[PDB]
Amino acid sequence: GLGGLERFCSPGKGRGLRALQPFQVGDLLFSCPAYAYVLTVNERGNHCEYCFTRKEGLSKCGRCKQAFYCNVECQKEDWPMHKLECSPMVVFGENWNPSETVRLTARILAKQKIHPERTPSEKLLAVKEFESHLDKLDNEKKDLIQSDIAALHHFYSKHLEFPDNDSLVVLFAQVNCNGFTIEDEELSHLGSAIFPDVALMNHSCCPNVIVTYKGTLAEVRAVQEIKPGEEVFTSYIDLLYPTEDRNDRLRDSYFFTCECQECTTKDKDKAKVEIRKLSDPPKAEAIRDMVRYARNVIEEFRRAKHYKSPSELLEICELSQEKMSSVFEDSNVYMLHMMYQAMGVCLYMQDWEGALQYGQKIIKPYSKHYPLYSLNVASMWLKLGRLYMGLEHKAAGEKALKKAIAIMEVAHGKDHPYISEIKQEIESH
Ligand SMILES: O=C(NCCCN1CCCC1)c1ccnc(-c2ccccc2OC2CN(CCc3ccc(Cl)c(Cl)c3)C2)c1
Ligand SMILES: C[S@@+](CC[C@H](N)C(=O)[O-])C[C@H]1O[C@@H](n2cnc3c(N)ncnc32)[C@H](O)[C@@H]1O
Ligand SMILES: [Zn+2]
Ligand SMILES: [Zn+2]
Ligand SMILES: [Zn+2]
Repeated sequence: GLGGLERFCSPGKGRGLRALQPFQVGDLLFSCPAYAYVLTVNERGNHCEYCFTRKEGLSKCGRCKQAFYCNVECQKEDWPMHKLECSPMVVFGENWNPSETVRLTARILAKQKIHPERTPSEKLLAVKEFESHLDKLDNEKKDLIQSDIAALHHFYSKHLEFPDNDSLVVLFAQVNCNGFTIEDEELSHLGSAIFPDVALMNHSCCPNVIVTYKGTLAEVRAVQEIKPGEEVFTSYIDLLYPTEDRNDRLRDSYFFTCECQECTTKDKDKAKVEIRKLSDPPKAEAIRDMVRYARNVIEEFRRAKHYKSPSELLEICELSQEKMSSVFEDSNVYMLHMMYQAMGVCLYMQDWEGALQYGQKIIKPYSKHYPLYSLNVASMWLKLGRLYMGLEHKAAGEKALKKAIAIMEVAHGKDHPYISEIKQEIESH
Protein backbone atom coordinates (compact mmCIF):
# COMPACT_ATOMS: atom_id res chain seq x y z
CA GLY A 1 0.00 0.00 0.00
CA LEU A 2 0.97 3.66 0.79
CA GLY A 3 2.68 4.63 4.08
CA GLY A 4 0.47 6.51 6.57
CA LEU A 5 -2.69 5.68 4.57
CA GLU A 6 -5.08 2.80 3.83
CA ARG A 7 -8.02 1.74 1.70
CA PHE A 8 -11.27 1.20 3.67
CA CYS A 9 -15.06 0.87 3.23
CA SER A 10 -16.54 4.35 3.51
CA PRO A 11 -20.24 3.98 4.58
CA GLY A 12 -22.46 5.13 1.70
CA LYS A 13 -19.34 6.03 -0.40
CA GLY A 14 -18.03 2.56 -1.40
CA ARG A 15 -14.26 2.27 -1.04
CA GLY A 16 -12.20 5.23 0.16
CA LEU A 17 -8.86 6.43 1.43
CA ARG A 18 -8.24 6.85 5.19
CA ALA A 19 -5.36 8.55 7.09
CA LEU A 20 -3.31 6.54 9.61
CA GLN A 21 -1.04 9.46 10.56
CA PRO A 22 -1.53 13.26 10.87
CA PHE A 23 -1.04 15.43 7.76
CA GLN A 24 -0.49 19.22 8.05
CA VAL A 25 -1.57 21.83 5.45
CA GLY A 26 0.85 21.54 2.50
CA ASP A 27 2.11 18.01 3.31
CA LEU A 28 2.41 15.53 0.39
CA LEU A 29 0.22 12.48 1.30
CA PHE A 30 1.39 10.56 -1.78
CA SER A 31 2.41 10.65 -5.46
CA CYS A 32 0.99 8.51 -8.24
CA PRO A 33 2.71 7.86 -11.62
CA ALA A 34 0.24 7.93 -14.55
CA TYR A 35 -0.94 4.40 -15.39
CA ALA A 36 -1.99 5.64 -18.91
CA TYR A 37 -1.98 9.23 -20.26
CA VAL A 38 -2.42 11.22 -23.40
CA LEU A 39 -1.30 14.76 -24.35
CA THR A 40 -4.30 16.73 -25.76
CA VAL A 41 -4.18 17.44 -29.57
CA ASN A 42 -4.10 21.30 -29.11
CA GLU A 43 -0.96 21.09 -26.89
CA ARG A 44 1.16 19.13 -29.41
CA GLY A 45 4.34 21.10 -30.16
CA ASN A 46 4.15 22.84 -26.72
CA HIS A 47 4.70 19.88 -24.40
CA CYS A 48 6.65 16.69 -24.74
CA GLU A 49 4.34 13.73 -25.54
CA TYR A 50 6.28 11.42 -23.11
CA CYS A 51 6.99 13.52 -19.98
CA PHE A 52 4.69 16.63 -20.57
CA THR A 53 7.68 19.07 -20.15
CA ARG A 54 6.71 22.46 -21.59
CA LYS A 55 9.74 23.57 -23.70
CA GLU A 56 10.76 25.42 -26.89
CA GLY A 57 12.74 23.38 -29.44
CA LEU A 58 10.87 20.08 -29.00
CA SER A 59 11.83 17.46 -31.67
CA LYS A 60 9.03 16.47 -34.13
CA CYS A 61 8.35 12.71 -34.90
CA GLY A 62 9.62 12.35 -38.48
CA ARG A 63 6.83 10.01 -39.64
CA CYS A 64 3.56 11.56 -38.44
CA LYS A 65 4.99 15.09 -37.76
CA GLN A 66 2.24 15.27 -35.04
CA ALA A 67 4.18 14.19 -31.89
CA PHE A 68 6.91 16.28 -30.23
CA TYR A 69 9.60 15.23 -27.75
CA CYS A 70 12.38 16.61 -25.50
CA ASN A 71 14.93 14.31 -27.22
CA VAL A 72 15.40 10.80 -28.70
CA GLU A 73 14.93 9.17 -25.20
CA CYS A 74 11.45 10.72 -24.65
CA GLN A 75 10.65 9.72 -28.31
CA LYS A 76 11.82 6.07 -27.75
CA GLU A 77 10.11 5.72 -24.35
CA ASP A 78 6.81 7.04 -25.81
CA TRP A 79 6.87 4.70 -28.89
CA PRO A 80 4.89 1.73 -27.27
CA MET A 81 1.97 4.22 -26.86
CA HIS A 82 2.73 6.54 -29.81
CA LYS A 83 2.72 3.59 -32.27
CA LEU A 84 -1.08 3.25 -31.70
CA GLU A 85 -1.46 6.63 -33.47
CA CYS A 86 1.69 7.30 -35.54
CA SER A 87 0.96 5.57 -38.90
CA PRO A 88 -2.94 5.89 -38.39
CA MET A 89 -2.58 9.74 -38.30
CA VAL A 90 -0.74 9.86 -41.65
CA VAL A 91 -3.06 7.18 -43.24
CA PHE A 92 -6.43 8.69 -42.06
CA GLY A 93 -4.99 12.24 -42.46
CA GLU A 94 -7.80 14.83 -41.89
CA ASN A 95 -10.17 11.90 -41.04
CA TRP A 96 -8.17 11.04 -37.87
CA ASN A 97 -10.42 12.35 -35.09
CA PRO A 98 -10.84 9.84 -32.13
CA SER A 99 -12.11 11.53 -28.92
CA GLU A 100 -9.60 12.04 -26.05
CA THR A 101 -11.46 9.33 -23.98
CA VAL A 102 -10.98 6.82 -26.90
CA ARG A 103 -7.24 7.86 -27.22
CA LEU A 104 -6.78 7.27 -23.45
CA THR A 105 -8.78 3.97 -23.48
CA ALA A 106 -6.63 2.62 -26.38
CA ARG A 107 -3.54 3.23 -24.16
CA ILE A 108 -5.21 1.42 -21.20
CA LEU A 109 -5.81 -1.62 -23.44
CA ALA A 110 -2.16 -1.51 -24.74
CA LYS A 111 -0.79 -1.29 -21.16
CA GLN A 112 -3.00 -4.22 -20.00
CA LYS A 113 -1.46 -6.42 -22.74
CA ILE A 114 2.19 -5.45 -22.01
CA HIS A 115 1.90 -5.25 -18.20
CA PRO A 116 -1.07 -7.36 -16.95
CA GLU A 117 0.36 -7.41 -13.38
CA ARG A 118 -0.31 -4.75 -10.74
CA THR A 119 1.71 -1.52 -11.46
CA PRO A 120 3.32 0.96 -8.96
CA SER A 121 0.26 3.19 -9.77
CA GLU A 122 -2.07 0.54 -8.23
CA LYS A 123 -0.72 0.17 -4.67
CA LEU A 124 -4.27 0.56 -3.22
CA LEU A 125 -6.78 0.39 -6.08
CA ALA A 126 -6.39 -1.47 -9.38
CA VAL A 127 -7.75 -0.35 -12.80
CA LYS A 128 -9.60 -3.75 -12.98
CA GLU A 129 -11.38 -2.94 -9.65
CA PHE A 130 -12.66 0.52 -10.86
CA GLU A 131 -16.29 1.40 -10.15
CA SER A 132 -18.22 1.65 -13.43
CA HIS A 133 -21.89 2.48 -12.60
CA LEU A 134 -22.77 0.18 -15.56
CA ASP A 135 -26.23 -0.47 -13.93
CA LYS A 136 -26.94 3.32 -13.74
CA LEU A 137 -26.25 4.04 -17.46
CA ASP A 138 -29.17 5.74 -19.27
CA ASN A 139 -29.82 5.67 -23.09
CA GLU A 140 -27.79 8.91 -23.60
CA LYS A 141 -24.69 7.49 -21.82
CA LYS A 142 -24.92 4.05 -23.54
CA ASP A 143 -25.13 5.89 -26.94
CA LEU A 144 -22.02 7.97 -26.09
CA ILE A 145 -20.15 4.77 -24.96
CA GLN A 146 -21.26 2.98 -28.22
CA SER A 147 -19.90 5.90 -30.37
CA ASP A 148 -16.62 5.60 -28.35
CA ILE A 149 -16.44 1.78 -28.92
CA ALA A 150 -16.97 2.33 -32.71
CA ALA A 151 -14.18 4.98 -32.78
CA LEU A 152 -11.89 2.60 -30.83
CA HIS A 153 -12.37 -0.20 -33.48
CA HIS A 154 -12.17 2.45 -36.30
CA PHE A 155 -8.79 3.93 -35.31
CA TYR A 156 -7.06 1.36 -33.01
CA SER A 157 -7.64 -2.14 -34.45
CA LYS A 158 -3.98 -2.57 -35.62
CA HIS A 159 -2.29 -3.46 -32.30
CA LEU A 160 -5.20 -4.09 -29.93
CA GLU A 161 -6.99 -7.39 -29.26
CA PHE A 162 -10.42 -6.16 -28.20
CA PRO A 163 -12.63 -7.85 -25.53
CA ASP A 164 -16.39 -8.29 -26.27
CA ASN A 165 -18.63 -5.15 -26.49
CA ASP A 166 -19.90 -5.84 -22.87
CA SER A 167 -16.34 -5.61 -21.43
CA LEU A 168 -15.76 -2.41 -23.48
CA VAL A 169 -18.91 -0.67 -22.13
CA VAL A 170 -17.66 -1.49 -18.52
CA LEU A 171 -14.20 -0.09 -19.49
CA PHE A 172 -15.49 3.18 -21.04
CA ALA A 173 -17.78 3.64 -17.97
CA GLN A 174 -14.80 2.98 -15.56
CA VAL A 175 -12.75 5.58 -17.54
CA ASN A 176 -15.49 8.26 -17.25
CA CYS A 177 -15.88 7.50 -13.49
CA ASN A 178 -12.14 7.42 -12.69
CA GLY A 179 -10.30 9.39 -15.42
CA PHE A 180 -8.46 12.64 -14.74
CA THR A 181 -7.92 15.68 -16.90
CA ILE A 182 -4.41 17.16 -16.39
CA GLU A 183 -4.36 21.03 -16.30
CA ASP A 184 -1.37 23.38 -16.30
CA GLU A 185 -0.66 26.29 -13.81
CA GLU A 186 -3.35 28.41 -15.52
CA LEU A 187 -5.84 25.45 -15.39
CA SER A 188 -5.51 25.07 -19.17
CA HIS A 189 -6.30 21.51 -20.42
CA LEU A 190 -3.11 19.50 -21.14
CA GLY A 191 -4.40 15.96 -21.44
CA SER A 192 -6.12 12.97 -19.77
CA ALA A 193 -4.78 10.19 -17.60
CA ILE A 194 -5.48 7.26 -15.30
CA PHE A 195 -4.10 7.59 -11.70
CA PRO A 196 -5.65 4.48 -9.99
CA ASP A 197 -4.54 5.23 -6.41
CA VAL A 198 -5.67 8.88 -6.74
CA ALA A 199 -9.11 7.68 -8.04
CA LEU A 200 -9.61 5.82 -4.68
CA MET A 201 -10.33 9.20 -3.05
CA ASN A 202 -13.96 10.17 -2.58
CA HIS A 203 -15.45 13.64 -3.17
CA SER A 204 -16.22 16.54 -0.82
CA CYS A 205 -17.16 20.20 -1.55
CA CYS A 206 -14.92 21.07 1.49
CA PRO A 207 -11.93 18.85 0.54
CA ASN A 208 -8.91 18.25 2.76
CA VAL A 209 -6.60 17.58 -0.25
CA ILE A 210 -5.81 18.99 -3.70
CA VAL A 211 -4.50 17.03 -6.67
CA THR A 212 -1.76 18.71 -8.77
CA TYR A 213 0.56 17.44 -11.56
CA LYS A 214 4.35 17.44 -11.98
CA GLY A 215 4.55 16.43 -15.65
CA THR A 216 2.55 13.13 -15.74
CA LEU A 217 2.97 12.49 -11.97
CA ALA A 218 -0.11 13.22 -9.82
CA GLU A 219 0.68 14.66 -6.33
CA VAL A 220 -1.83 14.81 -3.43
CA ARG A 221 -1.37 17.54 -0.79
CA ALA A 222 -3.34 18.49 2.33
CA VAL A 223 -5.28 21.82 2.25
CA GLN A 224 -6.71 21.20 5.78
CA GLU A 225 -5.17 19.33 8.74
CA ILE A 226 -5.97 15.57 8.49
CA LYS A 227 -5.94 13.33 11.58
CA PRO A 228 -5.65 9.49 11.94
CA GLY A 229 -8.99 7.84 11.14
CA GLU A 230 -10.18 10.70 8.93
CA GLU A 231 -11.17 10.06 5.33
CA VAL A 232 -9.17 11.84 2.58
CA PHE A 233 -11.43 13.88 0.21
CA THR A 234 -10.68 15.79 -2.97
CA SER A 235 -13.15 17.91 -4.98
CA TYR A 236 -14.30 16.30 -8.25
CA ILE A 237 -15.85 19.56 -9.56
CA ASP A 238 -15.63 23.37 -9.81
CA LEU A 239 -16.61 24.60 -6.30
CA LEU A 240 -17.75 28.09 -7.48
CA TYR A 241 -21.38 27.02 -8.00
CA PRO A 242 -24.27 26.73 -5.48
CA THR A 243 -25.31 23.35 -3.94
CA GLU A 244 -28.01 22.44 -6.53
CA ASP A 245 -25.62 23.09 -9.49
CA ARG A 246 -22.79 21.10 -7.83
CA ASN A 247 -25.06 18.07 -7.15
CA ASP A 248 -26.58 18.24 -10.68
CA ARG A 249 -23.00 17.89 -12.00
CA LEU A 250 -22.06 15.13 -9.44
CA ARG A 251 -25.26 13.17 -10.31
CA ASP A 252 -24.70 13.50 -14.09
CA SER A 253 -20.95 12.72 -14.17
CA TYR A 254 -20.47 10.53 -11.03
CA PHE A 255 -23.97 9.16 -10.23
CA PHE A 256 -24.13 10.37 -6.60
CA THR A 257 -25.36 13.27 -4.44
CA CYS A 258 -22.90 14.84 -2.04
CA GLU A 259 -23.85 15.25 1.61
CA CYS A 260 -20.70 17.14 2.77
CA GLN A 261 -20.97 20.08 5.25
CA GLU A 262 -21.23 22.60 2.33
CA CYS A 263 -24.08 20.60 0.66
CA THR A 264 -25.89 20.03 4.02
CA THR A 265 -25.61 23.57 5.45
CA LYS A 266 -25.78 25.34 1.98
CA ASP A 267 -23.85 28.21 3.78
CA LYS A 268 -22.35 29.78 0.63
CA ASP A 269 -25.51 29.47 -1.57
CA LYS A 270 -26.93 32.92 -0.51
CA ALA A 271 -23.71 34.90 -1.40
CA LYS A 272 -23.15 32.72 -4.54
CA VAL A 273 -26.59 33.74 -5.91
CA GLU A 274 -26.36 37.34 -4.52
CA ILE A 275 -29.35 39.54 -5.39
CA ARG A 276 -29.27 43.36 -5.90
CA LYS A 277 -30.54 45.43 -2.89
CA LEU A 278 -33.30 47.26 -4.86
CA SER A 279 -35.94 49.70 -3.44
CA ASP A 280 -38.61 47.26 -4.73
CA PRO A 281 -36.84 43.92 -3.90
CA PRO A 282 -36.94 41.24 -6.65
CA LYS A 283 -39.72 38.63 -6.18
CA ALA A 284 -38.87 34.93 -5.45
CA GLU A 285 -40.26 33.84 -8.89
CA ALA A 286 -38.24 36.68 -10.59
CA ILE A 287 -35.05 35.24 -8.94
CA ARG A 288 -35.95 31.65 -10.05
CA ASP A 289 -36.55 32.88 -13.67
CA MET A 290 -33.09 34.52 -13.74
CA VAL A 291 -31.38 31.38 -12.23
CA ARG A 292 -33.10 29.33 -15.00
CA TYR A 293 -32.02 31.91 -17.68
CA ALA A 294 -28.43 31.89 -16.22
CA ARG A 295 -28.08 28.06 -16.51
CA ASN A 296 -29.54 28.21 -20.10
CA VAL A 297 -27.02 30.91 -21.27
CA ILE A 298 -24.14 28.89 -19.70
CA GLU A 299 -25.19 25.94 -21.98
CA GLU A 300 -25.88 28.20 -24.99
CA PHE A 301 -22.37 29.80 -24.71
CA ARG A 302 -20.76 26.28 -24.28
CA ARG A 303 -22.26 25.28 -27.69
CA ALA A 304 -21.58 28.71 -29.30
CA LYS A 305 -17.76 28.66 -28.72
CA HIS A 306 -17.59 25.76 -31.28
CA TYR A 307 -18.86 27.91 -34.21
CA LYS A 308 -19.49 31.63 -33.29
CA SER A 309 -16.96 34.48 -33.98
CA PRO A 310 -15.02 36.15 -31.03
CA SER A 311 -17.28 39.27 -31.32
CA GLU A 312 -20.50 37.06 -31.26
CA LEU A 313 -19.13 35.23 -28.17
CA LEU A 314 -18.31 38.52 -26.37
CA GLU A 315 -21.82 39.74 -27.34
CA ILE A 316 -23.41 36.71 -25.56
CA CYS A 317 -21.30 37.56 -22.42
CA GLU A 318 -22.09 41.33 -22.47
CA LEU A 319 -25.82 40.92 -23.32
CA SER A 320 -26.41 38.11 -20.74
CA GLN A 321 -24.53 40.09 -18.01
CA GLU A 322 -26.77 43.11 -18.84
CA LYS A 323 -30.02 41.08 -18.48
CA MET A 324 -28.73 39.36 -15.28
CA SER A 325 -27.54 42.68 -13.64
CA SER A 326 -31.18 43.86 -13.14
CA VAL A 327 -31.62 41.00 -10.53
CA PHE A 328 -28.03 39.72 -9.78
CA GLU A 329 -25.06 41.40 -8.03
CA ASP A 330 -21.62 41.45 -9.80
CA SER A 331 -20.23 38.97 -7.21
CA ASN A 332 -23.07 36.47 -8.15
CA VAL A 333 -21.56 33.23 -9.66
CA TYR A 334 -23.68 33.43 -12.86
CA MET A 335 -22.30 36.97 -13.55
CA LEU A 336 -18.78 35.65 -12.72
CA HIS A 337 -19.24 32.67 -15.11
CA MET A 338 -19.92 35.01 -18.10
CA MET A 339 -17.05 37.41 -17.11
CA TYR A 340 -14.63 34.40 -16.94
CA GLN A 341 -15.86 33.23 -20.41
CA ALA A 342 -15.43 36.83 -21.75
CA MET A 343 -11.90 37.02 -20.17
CA GLY A 344 -11.10 33.70 -21.98
CA VAL A 345 -12.26 35.13 -25.35
CA CYS A 346 -10.09 38.26 -24.73
CA LEU A 347 -7.05 36.10 -23.87
CA TYR A 348 -7.48 34.13 -27.16
CA MET A 349 -7.78 37.39 -29.18
CA GLN A 350 -4.59 38.57 -27.35
CA ASP A 351 -6.70 41.53 -26.06
CA TRP A 352 -4.59 41.78 -22.88
CA GLU A 353 -6.28 45.03 -21.65
CA GLY A 354 -9.75 43.48 -22.10
CA ALA A 355 -8.70 40.25 -20.33
CA LEU A 356 -7.24 42.33 -17.41
CA GLN A 357 -10.50 44.46 -17.26
CA TYR A 358 -12.48 41.20 -16.60
CA GLY A 359 -9.96 39.46 -14.32
CA GLN A 360 -9.91 42.44 -11.94
CA LYS A 361 -13.75 42.07 -11.45
CA ILE A 362 -13.56 38.28 -10.90
CA ILE A 363 -10.68 37.92 -8.35
CA LYS A 364 -12.31 39.29 -5.07
CA PRO A 365 -15.62 37.32 -5.49
CA TYR A 366 -13.54 34.16 -6.40
CA SER A 367 -11.61 34.43 -3.09
CA LYS A 368 -14.86 34.66 -1.14
CA HIS A 369 -16.71 31.74 -2.95
CA TYR A 370 -13.86 29.21 -3.25
CA PRO A 371 -12.16 27.30 -0.37
CA LEU A 372 -9.12 28.70 1.50
CA TYR A 373 -6.63 27.02 -0.85
CA SER A 374 -8.09 26.84 -4.34
CA LEU A 375 -6.46 26.10 -7.73
CA ASN A 376 -9.16 28.33 -9.33
CA VAL A 377 -8.13 31.26 -7.08
CA ALA A 378 -4.33 30.64 -7.57
CA SER A 379 -4.80 30.41 -11.40
CA MET A 380 -6.81 33.70 -11.53
CA TRP A 381 -4.11 35.51 -9.44
CA LEU A 382 -1.44 34.07 -11.82
CA LYS A 383 -3.29 35.20 -15.05
CA LEU A 384 -3.78 38.69 -13.49
CA GLY A 385 -0.07 38.87 -12.51
CA ARG A 386 1.00 37.84 -16.04
CA LEU A 387 -1.41 40.34 -17.63
CA TYR A 388 -0.15 43.14 -15.33
CA MET A 389 3.52 42.13 -16.08
CA GLY A 390 2.84 41.98 -19.85
CA LEU A 391 1.20 45.47 -19.69
CA GLU A 392 4.19 47.06 -17.81
CA HIS A 393 2.31 47.29 -14.42
CA LYS A 394 5.18 45.48 -12.62
CA ALA A 395 4.30 46.39 -8.99
CA ALA A 396 0.65 45.13 -9.44
CA GLY A 397 2.00 42.11 -11.40
CA GLU A 398 4.51 41.20 -8.64
CA LYS A 399 1.77 41.48 -5.94
CA ALA A 400 -0.63 39.17 -7.93
CA LEU A 401 2.19 36.66 -8.78
CA LYS A 402 3.06 36.45 -5.05
CA LYS A 403 -0.67 35.84 -4.22
CA ALA A 404 -0.58 32.90 -6.77
CA ILE A 405 2.73 31.59 -5.19
CA ALA A 406 1.28 31.66 -1.59
CA ILE A 407 -1.59 29.30 -2.59
CA MET A 408 0.57 27.19 -4.95
CA GLU A 409 3.21 26.56 -2.23
CA VAL A 410 0.46 24.68 -0.31
CA ALA A 411 -1.22 22.91 -3.30
CA HIS A 412 1.80 22.27 -5.66
CA GLY A 413 4.59 22.16 -3.03
CA LYS A 414 7.20 24.90 -2.28
CA ASP A 415 9.66 23.25 -4.74
CA HIS A 416 7.25 22.89 -7.71
CA PRO A 417 8.76 23.76 -11.17
CA TYR A 418 5.70 26.09 -11.72
CA ILE A 419 6.75 28.20 -8.69
CA SER A 420 10.41 28.35 -9.99
CA GLU A 421 8.99 29.70 -13.31
CA ILE A 422 6.83 32.35 -11.51
CA LYS A 423 9.83 33.48 -9.31
CA GLN A 424 11.98 33.76 -12.52
CA GLU A 425 9.15 35.98 -13.98
CA ILE A 426 9.29 38.19 -10.82
CA GLU A 427 13.18 38.39 -10.91
CA SER A 428 13.52 38.92 -14.76
CA HIS A 429 11.12 41.92 -14.45
O1 LIG B 1 -10.36 15.24 -13.98
C1 LIG B 1 -11.54 15.57 -14.04
N1 LIG B 1 -12.18 16.15 -13.03
C2 LIG B 1 -11.58 16.31 -11.72
C3 LIG B 1 -11.89 15.13 -10.84
C4 LIG B 1 -11.54 13.77 -11.45
N2 LIG B 1 -11.68 12.63 -10.56
C5 LIG B 1 -11.10 11.39 -11.06
C6 LIG B 1 -11.57 10.35 -10.06
C7 LIG B 1 -12.91 10.86 -9.63
C8 LIG B 1 -13.06 12.26 -10.18
C9 LIG B 1 -12.36 15.26 -15.25
C10 LIG B 1 -13.33 16.13 -15.73
C11 LIG B 1 -13.95 15.84 -16.92
N3 LIG B 1 -13.67 14.74 -17.66
C12 LIG B 1 -12.77 13.87 -17.17
C13 LIG B 1 -12.52 12.65 -17.98
C14 LIG B 1 -11.21 12.20 -18.15
C15 LIG B 1 -10.94 11.05 -18.89
C16 LIG B 1 -11.97 10.34 -19.48
C17 LIG B 1 -13.28 10.77 -19.34
C18 LIG B 1 -13.55 11.91 -18.59
O2 LIG B 1 -14.84 12.35 -18.31
C19 LIG B 1 -15.62 12.99 -19.38
C20 LIG B 1 -16.46 14.18 -18.92
N4 LIG B 1 -17.61 13.25 -18.80
C21 LIG B 1 -18.85 13.24 -17.99
C22 LIG B 1 -20.05 12.57 -18.67
C23 LIG B 1 -20.10 11.06 -18.52
C24 LIG B 1 -20.13 10.46 -17.26
C25 LIG B 1 -20.27 9.09 -17.12
C26 LIG B 1 -20.39 8.30 -18.26
CL1 LIG B 1 -20.47 6.57 -18.08
C27 LIG B 1 -20.38 8.89 -19.52
CL2 LIG B 1 -20.62 7.95 -20.95
C28 LIG B 1 -20.22 10.26 -19.64
C29 LIG B 1 -16.95 12.30 -19.69
C30 LIG B 1 -12.10 14.10 -15.97
C1 LIG C 1 -13.46 7.76 -8.55
S1 LIG C 1 -14.52 6.74 -7.65
C2 LIG C 1 -14.00 6.96 -5.94
C3 LIG C 1 -13.75 5.61 -5.29
C4 LIG C 1 -15.06 4.80 -5.10
N1 LIG C 1 -15.71 5.15 -3.82
C5 LIG C 1 -14.81 3.24 -5.25
O1 LIG C 1 -15.27 2.49 -4.36
O2 LIG C 1 -14.20 2.86 -6.28
C6 LIG C 1 -15.94 7.81 -7.76
C7 LIG C 1 -17.23 7.19 -7.22
O3 LIG C 1 -17.19 7.14 -5.78
C8 LIG C 1 -18.47 7.45 -5.24
N2 LIG C 1 -18.36 8.66 -4.42
C9 LIG C 1 -17.33 9.55 -4.40
N3 LIG C 1 -17.48 10.53 -3.53
C10 LIG C 1 -18.71 10.26 -2.95
C11 LIG C 1 -19.47 10.93 -1.96
N4 LIG C 1 -19.04 12.01 -1.29
N5 LIG C 1 -20.68 10.42 -1.65
C12 LIG C 1 -21.10 9.31 -2.27
N6 LIG C 1 -20.46 8.58 -3.20
C13 LIG C 1 -19.27 9.11 -3.50
C14 LIG C 1 -19.43 7.55 -6.42
O4 LIG C 1 -20.05 6.29 -6.64
C15 LIG C 1 -18.48 7.99 -7.54
O5 LIG C 1 -18.92 7.81 -8.88
ZN1 LIG D 1 10.16 14.65 -22.59
ZN1 LIG E 1 4.74 9.73 -35.14
ZN1 LIG F 1 -20.80 18.60 -1.08
